[PDB]
Amino acid sequence: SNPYQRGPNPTRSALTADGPFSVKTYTVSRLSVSGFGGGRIYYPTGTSLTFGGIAMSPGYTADASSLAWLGRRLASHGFVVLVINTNSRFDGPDSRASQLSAALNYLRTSSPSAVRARLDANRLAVAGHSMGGGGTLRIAEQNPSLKAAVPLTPWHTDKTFNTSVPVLIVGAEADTVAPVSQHAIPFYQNLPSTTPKVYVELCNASHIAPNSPNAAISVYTISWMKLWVDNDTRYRQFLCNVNDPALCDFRTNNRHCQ
Repeated sequence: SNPYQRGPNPTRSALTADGPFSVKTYTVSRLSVSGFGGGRIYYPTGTSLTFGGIAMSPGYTADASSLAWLGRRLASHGFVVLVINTNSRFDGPDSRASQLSAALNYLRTSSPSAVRARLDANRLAVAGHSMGGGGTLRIAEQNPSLKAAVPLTPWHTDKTFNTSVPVLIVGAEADTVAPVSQHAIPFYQNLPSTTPKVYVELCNASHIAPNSPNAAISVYTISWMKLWVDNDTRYRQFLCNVNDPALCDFRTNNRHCQ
């Protein structure tokens, strides 16, 4: 009865490793696209189902390769994921928002046949690291049809995003690049009270925590994407009355548990 539901009934343990789908990859050359610097698509194979799309942005100086682990992790749980490179490694967060937008358009329209075969273009979300997380907040505001947004250790000079798109922000307690009280926390607090939102802060973690496999980032990112991209209420268990020793801050307006 949920036509977007994929994969077995989840356990926390299952969400800390690659999921039940085999993953194929497709390198998107910078030359082959406009509006962004290419990147890589991670998509399920050996399946006759379709999945929602996620576009993901790395941060300042970084490229898509840094977040490959999370591209594979999300795709393996049943998503078409395009991790972008930026036109310039120095692009700021509002530029990254424009480039995520171009990437979603390409994903739905000009990606390979095999990729569009596995894509439900009606169900799209965004995530990103650092300035890529600032661009995640900005594109959410610009594209209300997006199902979810997951800024990871986000950085932006703008602290207020007027988005209706459900947002889960991951902060890192020992982040010195985008300190939580000046970035992650105000982003969360300044989002509309009517918008479903969650803030989680990683204990014993720094700005670079999203650049390598991280059990907590995997659990909360997969769970938020599942709940909102797939309407998969089985993932509420990870998001509702949580007691996670990996988390040092948990905040919600409780619009996601019912």
